[PDB]
Amino acid sequence: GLTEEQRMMIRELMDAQMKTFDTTFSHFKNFRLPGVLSREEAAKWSQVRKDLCSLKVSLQLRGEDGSVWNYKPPADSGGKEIFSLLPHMADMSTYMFKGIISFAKVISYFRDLPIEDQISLLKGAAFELCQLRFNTVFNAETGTWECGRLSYCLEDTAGGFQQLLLEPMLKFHYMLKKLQLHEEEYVLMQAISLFSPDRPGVLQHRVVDQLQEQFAITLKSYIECNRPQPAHRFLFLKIMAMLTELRSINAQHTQRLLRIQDIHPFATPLMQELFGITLTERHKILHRLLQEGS
Amino acid sequence: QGLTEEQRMMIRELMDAQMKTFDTTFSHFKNFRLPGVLEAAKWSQVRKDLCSLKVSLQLRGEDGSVWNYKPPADSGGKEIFSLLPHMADMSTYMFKGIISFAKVISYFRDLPIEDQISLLKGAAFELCQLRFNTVFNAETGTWECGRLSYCLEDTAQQLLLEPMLKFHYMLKKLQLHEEEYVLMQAISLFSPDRPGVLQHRVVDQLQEQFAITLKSYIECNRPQPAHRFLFLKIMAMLTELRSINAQHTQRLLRIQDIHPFATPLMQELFGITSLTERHKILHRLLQE
Ligand SMILES: O=S(=O)(c1ccc(F)cc1)C1(c2ccc(C(O)(C(F)(F)F)C(F)(F)F)cc2)CCCC1
Repeated sequence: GLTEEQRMMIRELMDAQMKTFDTTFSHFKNFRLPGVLSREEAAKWSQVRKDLCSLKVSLQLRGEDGSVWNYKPPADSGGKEIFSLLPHMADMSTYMFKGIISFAKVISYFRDLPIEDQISLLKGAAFELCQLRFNTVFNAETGTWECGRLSYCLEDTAGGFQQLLLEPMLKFHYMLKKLQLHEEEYVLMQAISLFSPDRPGVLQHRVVDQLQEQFAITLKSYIECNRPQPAHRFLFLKIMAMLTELRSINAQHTQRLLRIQDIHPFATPLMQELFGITLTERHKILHRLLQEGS
Repeated sequence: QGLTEEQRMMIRELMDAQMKTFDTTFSHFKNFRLPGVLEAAKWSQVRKDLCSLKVSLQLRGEDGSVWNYKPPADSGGKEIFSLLPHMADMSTYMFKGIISFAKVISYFRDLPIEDQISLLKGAAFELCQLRFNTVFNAETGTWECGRLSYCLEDTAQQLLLEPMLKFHYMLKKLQLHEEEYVLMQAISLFSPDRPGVLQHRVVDQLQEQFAITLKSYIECNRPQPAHRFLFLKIMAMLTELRSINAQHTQRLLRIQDIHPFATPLMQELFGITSLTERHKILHRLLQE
């Protein structure tokens, strides 16, 4: 079956996932909520509306007491209203990014890298590890991310179905969920994406590339030992292609975030560091979180 | 894994091409036809042509329901053709997957369009059989195609007479890995001697490379000397597959003659009534 070194690798990543992924979102508190009650620059606004409306969600908050608060966003009719969920979205993103930083911090193979390379791997993979973790709480039947007492529900349109799948970020979630991956497979995907030698500012290419290869081999070997079903043929290569697709979604998402941020600033200071909104000097929060213990 | 990095990348490209284009669970095979619920020498040969490849059909609904179809026992008549429209839809679905497979390969993509057509015309049936072998259950004599199953008619060991059936039992017995099946598909796809091929030298060179990669994969990844002649056994299976292919084309053409059933894509692949002009659907599918 799997080697002892492989069984230890899976155990360590799994232990790190459980210690740093709060799946019930119990500690997600003090977040902002939406309120109770030219030429050429108009083309920027045209793209920003396309960027936002495709990612449109309604928010549900179930109280411990049994009560339910529901927020339905406004339909697109002008400016300012389209940005109502952004402060909340930035807060959820920030809480998720902090969990991802903690995940990387507990892993010995990441801990033993120079601080600058820790910053560069985190900068390069944060969104990717966030999407992987969010996929585990995605309900593909209801088009809803189920975050404990918080729920994010995809806004139903006249297009589909077919219209929602036109958004690569949404299609990724349905395509990844269809694979019915195990916790071990998701965690090995996070490890693969985290240890990418080709991220900007990475100096220790060889060490990172060698760590990535062993996570990839461990994944292939895990699949071979646990997936004999004819449903799971080529599962390893499907996962690898999904990771390649996630890297592409990531590049598109960064450019999309900058466009929204350019006309409507919303990004938190941690988000501005990870996304490059204006190495140890330009990433103060990251450096501090990395110096702190877990 | 004692292969060249090139050889390792050649396998990776074929494996990638296979995962992208082989719907192993047949989940996208939908909207197919089903048998309804309701000169003399030509008809004599056609009866012999169909009777041997007789199958029952099983369809398992997601709800748990089972629909089963048993074919008629000759007697007439046009009833011997009851499963052809379904079969034409299944082959057409398989053929589209084979075209997509070939399209993702750099070695194939880099060849002139006319040669892409000629290779696809020559190898389509062969690559389909190779993929069907992977879903073949030699114990139950059934091709397990997701929610569909094609079960061989127990008439009445006598199946071994039909070369198309003997092929599936013999190939299955070799217990090949995915990598070996995909290298088999490449060897068959890149056949230089196919009718209408121009670049014989280039195609021959590519085939030899795939064969050497297959040979090397076997030496390095299989317990030697138990698998001493596995490469040669695979090469004999391919030779037998080529003769099965020539026979199957003649068989399909005889059936078509007296009972037209082939879809437009099948008509182009098999030569049923300027290489781009005589293969319009294929050209479109390769240009997409
Ligand atoms: O390849 S199979 O395992 C296959 C399986 C399901 C399936 F639906 C189409 C193909 C199988 C077979 C191959 C070709 C043909 C036909 O080509 C022929 F009748 F014209 F010869 C056609 F498809 F036209 F009917 C019929 C049956 C079935 C049994 C022998 C091999």
